[PDB]
Amino acid sequence: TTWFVGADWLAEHIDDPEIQIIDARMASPGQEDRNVAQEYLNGHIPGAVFFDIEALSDHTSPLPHMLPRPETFAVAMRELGVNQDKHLIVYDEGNLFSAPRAWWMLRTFGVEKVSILGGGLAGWQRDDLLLEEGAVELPEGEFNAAFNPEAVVKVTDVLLASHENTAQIIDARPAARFNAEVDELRRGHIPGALNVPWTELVREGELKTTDELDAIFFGRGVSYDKPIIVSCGSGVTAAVVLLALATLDVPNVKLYDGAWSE
Repeated sequence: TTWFVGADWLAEHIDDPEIQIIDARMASPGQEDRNVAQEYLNGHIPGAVFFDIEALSDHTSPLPHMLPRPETFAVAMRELGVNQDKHLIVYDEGNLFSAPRAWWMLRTFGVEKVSILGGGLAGWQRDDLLLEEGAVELPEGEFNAAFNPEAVVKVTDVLLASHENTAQIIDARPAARFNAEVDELRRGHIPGALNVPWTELVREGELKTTDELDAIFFGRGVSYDKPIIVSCGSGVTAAVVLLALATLDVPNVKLYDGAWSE
């Protein structure tokens, strides 16, 4: 199974009404030197509305990029004019750093069909398709509160897993960050956590090949025999490991949104 779509196809459907494009680009933290929103205005796919993962996080939380309430989301999604019942196509810069997160929230919050644009934006320009400028203003889109609990685990449920190694806990952070201590656990990671740098599943704006993934996981100490939980640390890359496993058809993979009440 593949969750991506090529530019060639997206272009041949740029006008298709059952489709809607979502620009999910965003800066990596430690880069408040960027203005992702602006960039969007300066250039973006035609029809794409800005999905600001940053301004969609629960700000109440001490921890970053926390999932928002199902209603706070439904508001945002409605102003932003996104329609919960169309086939959504998500995309980011081309680094596949945040499209997975966006894709995941949209499904976690009730959108049945959601795909990611292969190669993201950079792949789009490479195919020499033009951009569109300025803010997009569509009407309010149909989108009411919905939520799929089976997508997330609690701090509690992760406590068990980690305790009796009943579920494998994966860390998407990059090696160099897995053992330092610059985020807030053992050496910065959950006890028993297996490190799987998301970057190793990415090949220019999209996931490697089934086999390439199958191998990366195997050589990282991951079996498909017990369940997998992926925790969020690098802020948002976690979703990439999720997507990569979903592509391998692994079932019930859950995202550990971080340690916060409820």
